[PDB]
Amino acid sequence: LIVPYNLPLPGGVVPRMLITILGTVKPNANRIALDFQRGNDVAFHFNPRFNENNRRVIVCNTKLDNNWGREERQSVFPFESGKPFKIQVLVEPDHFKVAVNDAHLLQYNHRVKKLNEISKLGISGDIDLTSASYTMI
Ligand SMILES: CO[C@@H]1[C@@H](n2cc(-c3cc(F)c(F)c(F)c3)nn2)[C@@H](O)[C@@H](CO)O[C@H]1C(=O)N(c1cc(Cl)cc(Cl)c1)[C@H]1CC[C@@H]1O
Repeated sequence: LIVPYNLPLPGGVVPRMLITILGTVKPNANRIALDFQRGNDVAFHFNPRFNENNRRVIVCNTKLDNNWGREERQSVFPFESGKPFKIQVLVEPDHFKVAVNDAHLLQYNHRVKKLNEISKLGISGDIDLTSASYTMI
């Protein structure tokens, strides 16, 4: 698929919804972003950074009224330049749970409460996107 890519989430998200993003990281990747949006608000921004002060970090945040909130950062970094990945975002009642390549990575508590209005997933950055889909577990 072509990046950037928008995946509609009609009627938003619900607990037990498993969103699977498959792709390959580009060989000289700098950044990747998943943006779960409620209109212009970003309920959940998931942002692997490959070279922030010569380190790799996962930055997560929410954007409300076009303002970024308090970042939640994780140094566990499962992505590798040039390699195929699977990001799974499992919607739970109180958080998003992220697993990469079938290993738990992080949880992000719901700041945006209206899950049934989080109706788009934006996928951007330094990937070849293979597929973006969801199922109910
Ligand atoms: C560059 O801005 C990022 C935010 N971001 C990333 C992308 C993005 C990522 C992709 F992978 C991608 F492919 C793409 F197309 C677009 N779009 N927006 C977004 O990642 C946001 C997450 O908090 O961080 C922003 C940030 O870099 N800072 C920022 C942070 C806070 Cl809280 C407040 C403020 Cl005003 C700026 C830093 C300056 C000093 C701050 O530490």
